[PDB]
Amino acid sequence: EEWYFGKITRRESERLLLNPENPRGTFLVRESETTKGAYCLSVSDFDNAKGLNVKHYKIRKLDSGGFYITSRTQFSSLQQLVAYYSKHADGLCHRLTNVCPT
Ligand SMILES: CN(CCCC1CCCCC1)C(=O)[C@H](CCC(=O)O)NC(=O)N(CC(=O)O)Cc1ccc(OP(=O)(O)O)cc1
Repeated sequence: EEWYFGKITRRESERLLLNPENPRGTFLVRESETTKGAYCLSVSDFDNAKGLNVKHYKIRKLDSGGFYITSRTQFSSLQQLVAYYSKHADGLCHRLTNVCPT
C-alpha cells in the first residue's frame, strides 16, 4: 500500500524522510539500489549527537519462503513485516509510526 515507494533512490528517500515535520519512526519501503532482488526499510530517527537522521534496514527474502531483516524473525509478506514493526521495534531504532508523505 501507501508506504511502498518502489524504485525511489536512497538519497531521495533521505530527503523526503528528513523533513523536520516528520515524527520519529516516519518510514518508507523501497527497493535496494545495491542489493538486487532485495528491499529496504528507510526510517527516521533522532539522536543527540547528530539530530535528525535516517536508518536503513535491508530486507531479504529466503528463497522458498520468508521476508526478514534478521533471519529468525520472518514474515510471509511485506505487509506483515511492517505491521509488526509498527507494534514493536524489536531491535529497530524506533517503532514504525508515520508513513512518509511524498
Ligand atoms: C539488516 N541490517 C543489520 C541490523 C539489523 C537489526 C534489526 C533489528 C534486530 C537486530 C538486527 C541492516 O540493514 C543495517 C540496519 C541499521 C544499522 O544497523 O546501522 N543497515 C546497514 O547495514 N546498512 C549498510 C551499511 O552500513 O553498509 C545501512 C544501509 C544503507 C543503505 C541501504 O540502501 P541500499 O540497500 O539501497 O543500498 C541499506 C542499508
